[PDB]
Formats: sequence, C-alpha cells, structure tokens
Amino acid sequence: RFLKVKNWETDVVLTDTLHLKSTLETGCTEHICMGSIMLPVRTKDQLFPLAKEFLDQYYSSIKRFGSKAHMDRLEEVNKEIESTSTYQLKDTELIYGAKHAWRNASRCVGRIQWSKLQVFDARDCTTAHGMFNYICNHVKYATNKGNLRSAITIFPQRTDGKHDFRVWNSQLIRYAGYKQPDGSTLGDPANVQFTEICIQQGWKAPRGRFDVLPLLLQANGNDPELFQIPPELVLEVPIRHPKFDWFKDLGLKWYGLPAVSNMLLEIGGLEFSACPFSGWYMGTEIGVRDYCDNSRYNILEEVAKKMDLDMRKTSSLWKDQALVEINIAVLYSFQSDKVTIVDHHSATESFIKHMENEYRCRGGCPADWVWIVPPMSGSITPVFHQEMLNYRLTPSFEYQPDPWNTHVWKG
Amino acid sequence: RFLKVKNWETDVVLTDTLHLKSTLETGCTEHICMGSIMLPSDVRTKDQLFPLAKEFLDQYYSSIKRFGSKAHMDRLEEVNKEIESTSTYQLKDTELIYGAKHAWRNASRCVGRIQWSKLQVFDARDCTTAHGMFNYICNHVKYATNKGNLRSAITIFPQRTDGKHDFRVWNSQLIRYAGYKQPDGSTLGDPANVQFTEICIQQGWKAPRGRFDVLPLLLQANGNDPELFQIPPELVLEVPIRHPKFDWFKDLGLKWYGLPAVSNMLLEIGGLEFSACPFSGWYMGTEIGVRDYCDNSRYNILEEVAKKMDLDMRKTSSLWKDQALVEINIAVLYSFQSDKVTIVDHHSATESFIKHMENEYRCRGGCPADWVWIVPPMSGSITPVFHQEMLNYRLTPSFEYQPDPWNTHVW
Ligand code: HEM
Ligand code: HEM
Ligand SMILES: Cc1cc(N)nc2cc(-c3ccc(OCc4cocn4)c(CN)c3)ccc12
Ligand SMILES: Cc1cc(N)nc2cc(-c3ccc(OCc4cocn4)c(CN)c3)ccc12
Ligand SMILES: C[C@H](O)[C@H](O)[C@H]1CNc2nc(N)[nH]c(=O)c2N1
Ligand SMILES: C[C@H](O)[C@H](O)[C@H]1CNc2nc(N)[nH]c(=O)c2N1
Ligand SMILES: [Zn+2]
Repeated sequence: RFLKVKNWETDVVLTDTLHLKSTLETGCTEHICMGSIMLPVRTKDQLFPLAKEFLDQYYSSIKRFGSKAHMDRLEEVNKEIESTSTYQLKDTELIYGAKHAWRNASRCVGRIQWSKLQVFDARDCTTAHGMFNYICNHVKYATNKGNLRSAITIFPQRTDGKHDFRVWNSQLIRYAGYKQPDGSTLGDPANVQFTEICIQQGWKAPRGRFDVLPLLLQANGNDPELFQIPPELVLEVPIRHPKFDWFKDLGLKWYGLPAVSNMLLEIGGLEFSACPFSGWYMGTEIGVRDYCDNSRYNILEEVAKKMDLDMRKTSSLWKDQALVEINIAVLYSFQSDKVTIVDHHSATESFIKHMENEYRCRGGCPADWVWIVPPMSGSITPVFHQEMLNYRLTPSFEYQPDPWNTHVWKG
Repeated sequence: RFLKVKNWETDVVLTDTLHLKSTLETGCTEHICMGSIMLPSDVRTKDQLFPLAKEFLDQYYSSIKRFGSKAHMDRLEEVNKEIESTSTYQLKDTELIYGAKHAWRNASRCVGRIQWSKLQVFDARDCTTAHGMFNYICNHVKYATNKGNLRSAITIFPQRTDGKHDFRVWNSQLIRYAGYKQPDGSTLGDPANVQFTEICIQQGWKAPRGRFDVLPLLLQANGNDPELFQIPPELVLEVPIRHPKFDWFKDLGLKWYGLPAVSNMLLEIGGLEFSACPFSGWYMGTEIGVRDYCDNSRYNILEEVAKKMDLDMRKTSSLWKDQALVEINIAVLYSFQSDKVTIVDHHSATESFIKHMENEYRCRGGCPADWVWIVPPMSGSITPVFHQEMLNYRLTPSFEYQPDPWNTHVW
C-alpha cells in the first residue's frame, strides 16, 4: 500500500512505501491530530524482537541478509540476551545505528549530511572524569578551528536504569541564565533552571551575560560531577552587523558548536542515555530563536530602538524588520570568522533534494513539517509548499525526562 | 483522553474535552501523521441523513438551552417525518444561521475565528437561475465591502438534491485577477488563475489581457451550464499598493482587492450539502504580501523589489528575500490602512486567535486548530501561535473542499 505527497509549488509527487516499516506510534489517531504537540526499564521479554529487527536491517544494508554471518550474529545475540539479559553491539552496528538514528530524525532539516557522522565509541567509559575527557575530545574534533564536523560520542547503554550515564546539560556548550531579585534575567533565560542546579552543586558563577556553563556529568548512576570545558576549546563568534556599526555595541556573541546532549539513542532495543551529538548551526536557530523569542535574550526591542522603527503599532512590522537584521548579523559574523553556518534558504533547499533522493533510494523520508519549516520567512522556503509524512522509525533519538527529576541521590 | 495543550511561551495549559465530540476523520493514524497534507478526504441515503440531523438539532437546541424540551422533541419529530417522506429536509432560518456560524467556528485552519458569531447570513435558497445567483452575489459584495469597512458575510444557495442539480460558483473567489500564459516564457497576471482564466475565455470571456483584470463570475444554477457575468467595477474595492518610505514602490504598478470572498467550498449542516456558499471576511496582510506577491508560482515580484532596494542578491545568505518580504508586507498594511480598508496584520490576528482559543477552551471546552495553517507564512516564531500546541479534529457543521466543477460537469 502506497502513499503520495505533493510539492504544491512544483507539482512533484513522491510515493512513500517506507512508512510501512514504521513500528512506534505517532500520538495521532483517525479522529485527532497531535502534529503540533511538543512531546507526544526494559526486559529480555521484548528485547530480542527489537534486536532481530535491527540486525535484519543491518545485514540488509550490507547485502548480507540471510548470510551465515547474519544467522550467526542473530544466534550469538540470542544467547547473550537469555544469558546476560542484554547484549553488546559490534562497532559496525553501533556506527550504523547512530547514523540511522540521525537519518530517521523526522524533525531534522539537516539530514542531507547523515552519512558523514563521526562516531566516537565511549562505551568503555566508567567515571565522570572519563566522560569529561571524552567530551573534551568530541568538542575539539567537531569544532576543528571553525570548520565544523558532525560527531556523536556514545557512552555505555542503560542496564537496569539504576546505573545510567547522563549528561545533565541540554547542550554541551550553553550560556548561563540568572534570575534577578527584581524579576529580570541576566544571560540566557532558557538555562536559568540548569544554571541554578550548577550553582547548587558548587559551581562558582561569574554572573555575566555569556558565561559558558560547566559540564554536569553522571557516570554509572552516581551523583553528577562538575567540570569546566577549557575555554580554548569553546569557539565563540562576536555578533556584528555588516551595515549597522552600532550592532557590535549590543555586546552579543554566540558559540560555534551546537551539540545536543539530553536525548536518548535507541538502537536494537538498547538505550544509550548519554550520547551527545553535534553538527553546525542553521542561522535562524541563533538569530530567530536564541535572541528574539520573548522568553530568550529578547533583543528584538533594543535592535528596533537603535534602528529607529515605528515601535508604536505592530502593523509597522518593526518586529519582523528587526528579526531579519539580527539574522543577517548572525550569518555575517559566522561567515566573517569562517565558522561553519548555513542560512535557512540553503538548508531547506538541500533538505528537499535530500527528501527526494530518500524517496527514490529508500521509499520515503519521515518529516515533521511543523519542525522542518524555518521559524521566519516560512513560505519563501521550498519546504513550506512541500507535503510530508511523519512516522517513527528505529534506530531513533528520543526524548527523556531531565535527570534531576528522576535521579536517586547518593550523597 | 481529556487531552491537554501547553503554550510553551507562557506555560499556560488548556484541557480539551471538545475533541471527544469529533465525528469525522483527520487522515492521520497511530502510525502516520498527515497533518501537512493539503487535501485528505453520490447522494446521501435516507438512512445516513437522519442521524446527521439528530446530531445537529441536538446541539442547536442545547445552544439555545432547550435540550430535551417540547420544541426540541417536536422539531426532531418533524424533521424525522420530512426525511422519511421527502428523502431530505429544510432548515429553519434560525438553524441555517446557527449552522453557518458554527461551520466558521469549526474551521480549524482559520486564524480569524474570534469573529465567528458576527457573521451576516444571506439566505439565497429561493434562487433558481445564474442571473439570480449573480444578483445575490453583487448584493453580498456590496454589503461585505461597506465602503472599506468590511463585514463578514455568507450567501447560501440551494442545497444539493441528487447531485444532478448542484448550484456551483466556479470561481475559487468572487474577486480574483486573471492569468494569461505568454508565448515566450512565464505568465502575465496571476498564475494561480491561469487554468480558470482560460475556462473563462474558452467559455466566452473577452479578456482585456492586463495584469489586474478582475475575472468574470461563472455561475452554475440547478446543474445547468454556467454563465459569465461581470461584477460592476464600482463594487470591486481595490487598494493601490505604495510604501511609506519607498517612493519607487508605486512605479511597480501594484494593487490588490479589498474583499477576500472564497466561493469553492461546500458547507455541510446537519447532513445537508450547500455546494454554493460564498463567504467573505477581510484580509490578513500576509495573504496578499507573502503569498499573493512572493510565492514562486504567484506574482513572484521579489526579484525586482530587492533589485530596486539595491540589495546583495548574489548569495542567499544576505537574506535579501527576507528583507524584501518584510517591506512588501509593510506596504500592503500601509496602503490598506491609508485607504481605510479593513486589514489585520499577522501579529494582531494571531494574538487575537490565542485569546479566541482561551475563550473557546473556557466556554466550549476546546478549539480545533491546525498549526500548519494557523502559523503565518512569515516571522512564524515571533507570533504567539508558534509556541502554542494545538489539537486538530473535525467538527460539524463544516466547510469542506469539493472537486472543481469542470472536472465533474457533464457539459
Ligand atoms: C549538520 C548540521 C545540522 C543542522 C543544520 C541541523 C539542524 C536542525 C534543526 C534546525 C533542527 C530543529 C530544532 C530547532 O530548531 O529547535 C534539528 C533537529 C534535530 N536534529 Fe539536526 N541538524 C544538524 C545535524 C544533526 C546531527 C549530526 C544530529 C544527530 C546525530 C541531529 C539530530 C537532530 C534531531 C534528533 C533533531 C530533532 C529532535 C527532536 O525530535 O526533538 N542533527 N536539526
Ligand atoms: C474576517 C476575517 C478573516 C480572516 C483574517 C481570516 C484568515 C484566514 C487565513 C489567514 C486563512 C489561511 C488560508 C490561507 O493562508 O490562504 C484562513 C482559512 C479559512 N477561513 Fe478564515 N479568515 C477570516 C474570515 C473567515 C470567514 C468569515 C469564514 C467563513 C464564514 C472563514 C473560513 C475559513 C476557512 C473555511 C478556511 C480554511 C479552509 C480549509 O479548511 O482549508 N474565514 N482564514
Ligand atoms: C545536531 C544539531 C545541530 C543543529 N544545528 N541543531 C540541532 C537542534 C537539535 C534540537 C532538537 C530538539 C529541540 O527541542 C527540544 C525541546 C524543547 O522543549 C521541548 N522539546 C531543540 C531545541 N534546543 C534542538 C538537536 C540537534 C541539533
Ligand atoms: C473568509 C476568508 C478570509 C480570509 N482573510 N482568508 C480566507 C482564506 C480562505 C482559504 C481557505 C482554503 C484555502 O486553501 C484551499 C486550497 C485550494 O487549493 C488547494 N487548497 C485558501 C488558500 N487559497 C484560503 C478561506 C476564507 C478566507
Ligand atoms: C505543503 C503544505 O501543507 C501547504 O503548502 C500548506 C502549508 N500551510 C499553509 N498555511 C496557510 N495558512 N496557507 C497555505 O496555503 C498553506 N499551505
Ligand atoms: C507548539 C509547537 O509545536 C512548538 O513551538 C514547536 C513548533 N515548531 C518548532 N520548530 C523548530 N524548528 N523548533 C522548535 O522548537 C519548534 N517548536
Ligand atoms: Zn497527525
């Protein structure tokens, strides 16, 4: 049974057979769509069918389905599960798994790059200091003096859920936020809650506007420990504007490496609860969301003031106008410092080409239109007119509750 | 099952019980979300019709606080007998108006639904001819325009009987500009209307072959061949488009019409099918500026606007498209507001819609909403609907898509 999607700007129609391989649920039903809902402990019982399914996929991809290496591996995993109640992925399987978790990430516009992922095996790690050293190396390799390279570091998988590895930071590099007694916020409001945990764990907060947060790392279920990334490893870009000389005086900067560290990697029923992964920014992530969201740095007002816009009535579109300039400045600053960045016209065009190629050679490409469409200038990007099917494929990256809500404290 | 939606910019959480009344289907399943598909989806048998009417009359008599009353049961009985005999039934004028207002109230893709109860309903069910149709539509246009002080209106023509006697307005909107292809390359006028502009000429229209030629009306009564009619130019209020800073803007020779009057949908009340039901409101600025002027398959004038702004059109990363998009939308609002023609900007409409959502959750328990369509086609994340989770589901009475008549009509 086939399903069709139509690009209404080019009348290109593609056919999706891949959605039949979907297993997990979406949250939607025949009578309700939850497409805009942000967010819609495992035993031997349900694990071998998950392993068998992953291994079938793995050996199909290497054109060895039904081979002796395939049947032998199935057997070996089988006995290892009934005997040890889990199993270990080979290096080849881990790398395939991590690449396909990205390939399957329906909300990721950057997936044209999925096959060029540098996979760092940190499964021998045992301590938070060992985590800090693995993460320092990831940051150095991925940053590459501005010539950014996609990377993932994979720490030991969950066993009984009482010995999890977790990175408590939502991203490896993020700026601190401090709520002031007068109700205002110093720094990134998005990080106030995490900043307070850090201070409570003994972090000495400089209390500046762009302080890089410490790493808060949890190994084998132990209490998390604080470490400071060497500042020389944190590449930062001062934001200036190519026409507006006063823009630099706003004193803004941003870090070069987007490295998301709070998601869970699922491969063949195995759960990798600490698996930081990094790429490079789309400009709007910083310029639209990080600076102009009302609940973020919210520099929209000051930029509009310095531009001398009609800020009286919103129908003057001063907000829209300031937003475009801030994003021009983000792109200009990164390009001038030769730090890898992509604008949202380039990134959406590439994704369409990626999506079409995936329909040709894979039978589909799961895609979350709500998330793929950029947060500004939506309809003048080619994804806006593109119909998309959203379904859940594994290997996958999943959400997980923040660890401070679930952690049993040692003391 | 008593679902919840969170606003992520305000943490406000609403609880949706209204969705449990949902009758029709969304097109999603547990395995696949189709929330970005443009269009999912002959007589009604004597059996299917009575439950549809009971459901509708039940909610009608609830709304007037007479559920389970004398008047209710009698009406239920009376309609039951009429269907039994005539194989259809007629709505009381009160039921007609309620049904029409609630079809708007239920239009999950409509951002302007805070105005839903202030709909002027014109009962044209006594109409028998295309000339009579034309008379009703001129009266609609003049009433709705109101010398620029636009007023919401729907005009409802006779309901479908056996699908052989359908009343249809062939235009997609009452007022739309013509589109003629060129012997050399692209298109003059409006490319969305190229096929229809042909079926007008190919039906007898004498095209002035300008860029802003108001299309003729093509009206089909009782299933007969449709007829061409010209709307009196003095009823078509138009706004010349200029910019409050750029005097070269007028040189572009741009104007748009004040009245958005959609005429190709089907209104369904209590099982009855009104195939001709043109309804009108007033524009949100982006529906002209972002879509009608800057979509690649539309007026696509982005090229010359950025050129006349002397912007760096060599790399996409200068965001010249974005800058031009903002300016074109500032001009549309400016021109409409200057000429005292009603228009709403995307910031005001979306703010209004959050307020409407809150009202609907309070006094009705929910509000079906389609985030893919409620979020404006520009500056999405700086409008409040972006961070608002929404639940999409289909309630009746409703407006529905219907096939284009020329694909159906035996000529
Ligand atoms: C290389 C350049 C990349 C770019 C430009 C990019 C861009 C994006 C953007 C713009 C989003 C939307 C999130 C938001 O706007 O808040 C996203 C989501 C996502 N990205 Fe990519 N990304 C890149 C690489 C990667 C890599 C290397 C991985 C993993 C190995 C990854 C995994 C994901 C996932 C899992 C999501 C969605 C998470 C969710 O479901 O909530 N991305 N990406
Ligand atoms: C009065 C001011 C109104 C405003 C500002 C407004 C705004 C909008 C916008 C922006 C859309 C998205 C469509 C697009 O982007 O092309 C839409 C859709 C829609 N509007 Fe409203 N609208 C208004 C009045 C009305 C009225 C009076 C009705 C019916 C009586 C109505 C029914 C609809 C329907 C049925 C749809 C979408 C149809 C579908 O499901 O695809 N609107 N509106
Ligand atoms: C490798 C990479 C590169 C990039 N250029 N971008 C990325 C963006 C995300 C990502 C995914 C989900 C997100 O949303 C989480 C959420 C917040 O609230 C409810 N869910 C966010 C928001 N930081 C970012 C993940 C990875 C990214
Ligand atoms: C009264 C009113 C006012 C307004 N201010 N705006 C409106 C916009 C629409 C509307 C409905 C559906 C649409 O899409 C249907 C479709 C046609 O082809 C493929 N899908 C479109 C886009 N033309 C507009 C309908 C009514 C509107
Ligand atoms: C492919 C996509 O579903 C299609 O372009 C939709 C997306 N959202 C939209 N949203 C609005 N308001 N109007 C539209 O025409 C569309 N088009
Ligand atoms: C409610 C809504 O789904 C939520 O705000 C989503 C919408 N789409 C998004 N799209 C991107 N790229 N990033 C986001 O954080 C979000 N947030
Ligand atoms: Zn859905």
